Amino acid sequence: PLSPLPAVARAELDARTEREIDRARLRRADNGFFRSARDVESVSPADGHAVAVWWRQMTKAFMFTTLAGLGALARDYARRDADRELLGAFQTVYQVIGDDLDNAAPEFSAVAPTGPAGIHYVWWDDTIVAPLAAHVTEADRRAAEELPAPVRELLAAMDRLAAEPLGSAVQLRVVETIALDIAVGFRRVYGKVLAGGEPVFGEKDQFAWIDAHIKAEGMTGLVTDAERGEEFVRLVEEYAGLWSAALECFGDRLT
Amino acid sequence: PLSPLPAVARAELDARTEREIDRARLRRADNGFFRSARDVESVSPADGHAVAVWWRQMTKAFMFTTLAGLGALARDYARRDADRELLGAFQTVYQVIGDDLDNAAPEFSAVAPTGPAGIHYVWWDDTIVAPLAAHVTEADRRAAEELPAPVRELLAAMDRLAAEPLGSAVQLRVVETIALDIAVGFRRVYGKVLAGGEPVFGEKDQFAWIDAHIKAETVHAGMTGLVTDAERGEEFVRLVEEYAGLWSAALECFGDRLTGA
Ligand SMILES: C/C=C(/C)[C@H](N)C(=O)O
Ligand SMILES: C/C=C(/C)[C@H](N)C(=O)O
Ligand SMILES: [Fe+2]
Ligand SMILES: [Fe+2]
Repeated sequence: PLSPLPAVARAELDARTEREIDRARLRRADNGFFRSARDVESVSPADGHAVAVWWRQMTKAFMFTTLAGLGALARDYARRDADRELLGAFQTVYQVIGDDLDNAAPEFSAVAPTGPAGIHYVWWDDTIVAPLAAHVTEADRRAAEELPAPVRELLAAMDRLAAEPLGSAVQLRVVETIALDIAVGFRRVYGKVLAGGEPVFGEKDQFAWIDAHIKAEGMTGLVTDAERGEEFVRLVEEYAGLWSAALECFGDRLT
Repeated sequence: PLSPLPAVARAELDARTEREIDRARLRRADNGFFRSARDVESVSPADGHAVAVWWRQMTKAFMFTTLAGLGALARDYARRDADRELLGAFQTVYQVIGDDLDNAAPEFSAVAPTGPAGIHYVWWDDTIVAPLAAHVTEADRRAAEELPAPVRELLAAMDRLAAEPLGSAVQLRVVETIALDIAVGFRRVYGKVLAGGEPVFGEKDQFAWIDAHIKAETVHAGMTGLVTDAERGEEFVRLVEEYAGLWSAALECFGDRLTGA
């Protein structure tokens, strides 16, 4: 008979993780990616392509590893009796993943391509990466897929969270905090890509993916005893820490 | 580079898969559950309650272990480059799971309760098990929670498929072939449960879980799309054969309970 933690012990867990996202520099003010996406004057097609290829790999990994995380938790609930409040938080994970995988939310079902082309890392690849690729060399395209070390480190932790029953809770809790600021960075940055002084991204609907996301954008409800509460907090710290370092790695490349 | 098998090979796989479902005697005319559901004159509260408790546990594990099997495949896809056809088959599996977990299909959202009360095993527990449970003694309730052996072997094989990248494809392939006949059978069985002289299910809306399933399975008019080489194809067929046989024996167990002496 699994239950979530009591209400006040769960609210205490929400402050500790909000204080862990603070301590990791993931707010709009404190992370170099967000400022750089505002302050930089323009961005070369090679730089913007490389960031777009890294983002494609990272958001692909996030989608598949959060789903694997949900699966790892499904494995547990198959053998125990979760109470209805836990099942409610479980559905929430399934619904949220369904945006990136299926475009469930109305913000996405409008503009997103149908079928697999609307999976968010594919939609991104098709409408951001691909128009930029035409402006860089084959050698640059190969170089961009050799991911930098802080990007590789985040993907490595994502693969570990794919096997952890709280993995999907840890990943969604941190990524939904920062998702809005990331998509705003991208709207600035990819407006500022000029090939021959001319913007690669000129029309409005070239930003379909970025705009839908800026429009669109509790996980503690999946923590069942106080021990799991502590492994939650620990893993968020590690996870926020690596997300910050990889976002900083974006900023260093735009300058 | 990670693609499905050529359409020619996938049709051979699909034909081998229908052969295994035939050999397992899961078809409408084959399986003792469907026959018994047609034939019996009445069903006792205790017998119907027991089959419902068994079904609650079976559809719960089916939902969770298919989702877990989908998670297993996602782990692989995180580090490979699945092409669009694979990605389309992966989307489909996620959508079908959403029927039981979130009532995604409009035939279910039309009638199901919202939130976790609408998860199909919970919904069944609330609308089928509970009113039967008012008509059985506490000792009979406890006894029904002791799952017979063929039900336990099926649950255990579900647990094994929960880790297999092919698991969700295997479970949906078999279950989507028999779901209509199962739902039809439940409709007949629970239509025949009498308590005083009174039907335990005397109002149309009490059948809403079953009728919704019957409508979803009817109204609608593949999984081999997730197979990426010959070796996975052989494994697929082999696991379908195991899993189909275990469903058949578990349904035969329903049929035996409804024809007890
Ligand atoms: C905007 C940030 C995200 C992680 C999006 N959900 C995506 O699709 O990349
Ligand atoms: C009718 C058979 C099924 C597996 C249904 N999907 C259910 O929820 O039990
Ligand atoms: Fe997204
Ligand atoms: Fe169902």
